[PDB]
Amino acid sequence: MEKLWLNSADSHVLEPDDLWERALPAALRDRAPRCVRDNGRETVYVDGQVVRRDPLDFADAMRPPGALDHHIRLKDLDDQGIWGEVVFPSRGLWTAVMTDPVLARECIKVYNDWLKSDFLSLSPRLVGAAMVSMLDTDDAVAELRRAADLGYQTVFLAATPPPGREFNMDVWEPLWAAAEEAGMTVSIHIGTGADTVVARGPGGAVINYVETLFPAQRAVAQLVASGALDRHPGLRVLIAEAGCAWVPALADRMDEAYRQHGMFVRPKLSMLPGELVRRQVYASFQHDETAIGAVTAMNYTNVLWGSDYPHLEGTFPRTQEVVTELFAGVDPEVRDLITRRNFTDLFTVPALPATV
Amino acid sequence: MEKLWLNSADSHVLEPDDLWERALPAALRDRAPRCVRDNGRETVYVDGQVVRRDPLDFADAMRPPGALDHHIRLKDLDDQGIWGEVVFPSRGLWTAVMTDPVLARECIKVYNDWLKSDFLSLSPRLVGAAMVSMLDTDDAVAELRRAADLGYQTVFLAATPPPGREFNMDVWEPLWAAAEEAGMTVSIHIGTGADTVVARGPGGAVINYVETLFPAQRAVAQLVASGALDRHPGLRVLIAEAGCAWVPALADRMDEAYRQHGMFVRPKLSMLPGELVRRQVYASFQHDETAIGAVTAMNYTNVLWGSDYPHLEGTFPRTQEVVTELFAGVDPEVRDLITRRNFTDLFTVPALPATV
Ligand SMILES: C=C1C[C@]23CC[C@H]1C[C@H]2[C@]1(C)CCC[C@@](C)(C(=O)SCCNC(=O)CCNC(=O)[C@H](O)C(C)(C)COP(=O)(O)O)[C@H]1C[C@H]3O
Ligand SMILES: [Mn+2]
Ligand SMILES: [Mn+2]
Ligand SMILES: [Mn+2]
Ligand SMILES: [Mn+2]
Ligand SMILES: [Mn+2]
Repeated sequence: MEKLWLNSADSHVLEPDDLWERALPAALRDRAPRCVRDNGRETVYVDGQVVRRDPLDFADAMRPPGALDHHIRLKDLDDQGIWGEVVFPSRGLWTAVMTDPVLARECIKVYNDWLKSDFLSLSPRLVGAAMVSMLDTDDAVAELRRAADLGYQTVFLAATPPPGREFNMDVWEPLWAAAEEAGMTVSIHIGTGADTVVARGPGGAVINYVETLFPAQRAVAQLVASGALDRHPGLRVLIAEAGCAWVPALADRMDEAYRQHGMFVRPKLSMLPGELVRRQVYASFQHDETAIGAVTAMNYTNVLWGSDYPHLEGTFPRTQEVVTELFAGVDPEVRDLITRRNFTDLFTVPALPATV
Repeated sequence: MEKLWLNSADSHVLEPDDLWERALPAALRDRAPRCVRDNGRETVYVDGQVVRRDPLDFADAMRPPGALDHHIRLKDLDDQGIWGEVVFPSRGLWTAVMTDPVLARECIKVYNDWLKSDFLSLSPRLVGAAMVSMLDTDDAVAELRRAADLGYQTVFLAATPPPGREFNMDVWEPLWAAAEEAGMTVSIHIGTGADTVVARGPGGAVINYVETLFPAQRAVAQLVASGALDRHPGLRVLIAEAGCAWVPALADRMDEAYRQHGMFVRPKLSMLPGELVRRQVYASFQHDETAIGAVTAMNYTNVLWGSDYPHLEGTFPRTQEVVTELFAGVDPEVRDLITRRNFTDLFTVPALPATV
């Protein structure tokens, strides 16, 4: 009771520099994501493409020792008063901008085996997101099925899929089925599948942070409007790291178009966009007070807190100071929904007593 | 079963077919916007370009008489219970996709002259939005000042500005300064400027209605992050026809970036993005319940209601029934703020006679 015990729907693991070096067949090794550290600069390379350049200050700001040592991660969880934590890739996210299905498939296979055998094995508190090919449905289905057998509870998809593979297209249907069948949550994490540095004028850093929402919103719109959620009532989707309050907003906007633009709408839905969102679309946030508002005043109950451990955008190391001010004066049942119960609906971890 | 007086922050006027033909030199008059309704299709010509080619339901997408007859429209106000109403262009919006600064400047003049002479003359319950050039700053300032001497209260800007004229750019500063001086509200209406992203697959109607939000969210982010509003505390902005609940969501999103990515953030603001949003950014809606949650639960008081007469996505003929459903068991001080007082803070109309 001397801490508020949280479940985090969002965090990242830094992969071993040599993950793909050691594990891939030799024909693919050089093409895997690798990095050069020189001057103040870390340049990431993927399959003959510079994909990212950061200064070492910011690169290493996201690299506290818990981001590397999984034994320190757990000590940081305890320290933050965090129990459950979903873990998303860092380096493996660049699989989502690969143009070669074979390279992407094999890199993903390597990541999924490492994450389960060398990280998730340390504690049942850690729930892992398995990657699945953004490029080929048969590769993604095969990997999700293989990941389920291994006991994975959720797959990661990039917010921006490859060209012609928008989330409303038929190509995704076999994956939505497999995911529904397997009981498996689809986690779409923002800032992935495309270049995140879109704006370069005055206000660039705030503009770009905003630009990452558009694919998230687009993704919900494509999954609702296409009927994908409607055909798969068991399929539940987590928009991770997008904030929350835009989700009921978008529920209203798709309802207006469904009702007033009825005559141009294809396909028809068994219920309204708003109902599909409120049933099956979850979303995570770190600091956003609007996230409570969406629950109390907009009937959007699918809100989950996340540390985004250990990015700057996240709460670490001030998790307790942050959640304490957010939920200062807030109904205990809503603090519990947002911080604990929505998590345990999506993900299985050992149950804290809700009594303590 | 009694009605209630509302102000409306969004509606449109259909300009005369011959509007620019009759008023422009030879070098010009053939290149101004031409709508053509024929064979179940709506086609729009601008400066040699087909800028739209949309299907029409010759059955269930039929236009209200009052769009086609400006005296049937004022009857439609009285019937719908609407006192003040902001009026935006229809065909005139096409000046914002124009590439020729001369065609744009001169069409804007023809429009601002006509709308005052022949439409706003009908009733001072009408608040006209004057167009100003999206292409040249000197020409945008000229026409704003001219429109102000003419008594215009607000200038229309397109959501998507021309390439290289993003709203974070220094090219707009003269126009912001002039808008503040003039005491003129800046109204950014959505679904205007060069068509950004058209979706083509399943759910296209619903996806395309969501797509038009992104230019608006982007526009607010550009104006907040760039210091435009911070440097101009008397400049006010209305986002017309985008809904509302995403605005506090975007305040939070921008505060997370401002606080957690302070090192990347240029320029600095005198107060947080969310403060500038809550102080200077207004947003309109027609049907969206979340618009009330934004006021009651997210401390966003800059919500206005609009009819969006005569568009399908508007409330006609059910304005009163819609507004009755929305405000059922809602503090009438909030009904008053959203339906009347925000309107009278932005706009001047004749005093509404008291009832009982
Ligand atoms: C492990 C990673 C994954 C990922 C990409 C590389 C790293 C890390 C994160 C990060 C990126 C982590 C911040 C969250 C998130 C979701 C974003 O995308 S936030 C948007 C990007 N923000 C930034 O790059 C930092 C702010 N800086 C900028 O915006 C620009 O560098 C500039 C300030 C405009 C300078 O340009 P210039 O005008 O001076 O020429 C992720 C995406 C994720 O895929
Ligand atoms: Mn994250
Ligand atoms: Mn992050
Ligand atoms: Mn004909
Ligand atoms: Mn409108
Ligand atoms: Mn409209």
